[PDB]
Amino acid sequence: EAKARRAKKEMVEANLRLVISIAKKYTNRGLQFLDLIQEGNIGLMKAVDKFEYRRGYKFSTYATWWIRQAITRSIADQA
DNA sequence: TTGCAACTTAAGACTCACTAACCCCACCTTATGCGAATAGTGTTGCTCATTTGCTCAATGATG
Repeated sequence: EAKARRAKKEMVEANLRLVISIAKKYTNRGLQFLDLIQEGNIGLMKAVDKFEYRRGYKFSTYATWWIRQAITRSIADQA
């Protein structure tokens, strides 16, 4: 279990540049920036929880959906 | 001679600036879909308190 968590932390630590890169889009919707980066961090955590590698795709395309889920979810109910 | 307290200078952060009044305008938005859950609300059979109209009931005042 601890080994698996080390792997998952390691992957998240890889994909932070992805999450700020997508985080540039929806900035000025009446919320602050680091709220977006943290929500997106949650979203990529969930995307790590739901990714499989034997599918054969690049991780980012699958991850994108969970990130927009977290962002648009968060600004949606935090209007 | 060399460290060391002591004095001197400079750099930087914070606070702070009259009193009252009147008039005007400008103010802050984009996934879909699905099921599950929940809140709401709808219906109904059934209470509980509260005001009036009214009757008994007696007792001294009056015929």
